Amino acid sequence: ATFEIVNRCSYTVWAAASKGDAALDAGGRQLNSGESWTINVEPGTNGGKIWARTDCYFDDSGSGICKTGDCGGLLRCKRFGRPPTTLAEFSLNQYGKDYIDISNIKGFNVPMDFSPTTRGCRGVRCAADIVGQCPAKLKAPGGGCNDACTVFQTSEYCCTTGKCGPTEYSRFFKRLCPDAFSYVLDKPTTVTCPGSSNYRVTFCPTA
Repeated sequence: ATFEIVNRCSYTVWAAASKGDAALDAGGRQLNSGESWTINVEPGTNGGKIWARTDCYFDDSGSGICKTGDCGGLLRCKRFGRPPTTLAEFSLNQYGKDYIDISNIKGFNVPMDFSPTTRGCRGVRCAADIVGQCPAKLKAPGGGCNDACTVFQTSEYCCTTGKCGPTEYSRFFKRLCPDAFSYVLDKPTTVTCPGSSNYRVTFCPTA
């Protein structure tokens, strides 16, 4: 499957792509404002994620730091990033279908659109000003808006018993972005696409 990753933000982002225990394609790349990066994701990939990282510094070996979404200090991510991270999530070729979603379960840093470039399904978007409106206790100093689990580490926010309800914090994310997951047991906003669809992830689709 092909993913085109487009940075429409006025600022540089460092895109990342991983399935948690391995990079997808190169795993990461700098995207200046307007740049597009095309990657190839193996069919059958389960639990892949794409996200943006902000305010990164990397040396020549590809080692450094980002203020959001850092994946163990690497330019080319092999593992998932540090919250807060708006997440494009996908599982491909699962019994003939692709499944895609956007999630705020790990917080929000950059607005995102996640759409097929092939026919058969619709895209999803979270493009509200979540950082600007972020509740005081969820604000991340390095930028972004943390989820409540990351901040408070309770069974209720993290849903660690498999039983939890919505919270004042999850409802904030859900109000601003109804089409993204706001907590673990949120009513699913997953979109079903034909197996082997292709996609575009656009950072700052509006702004």
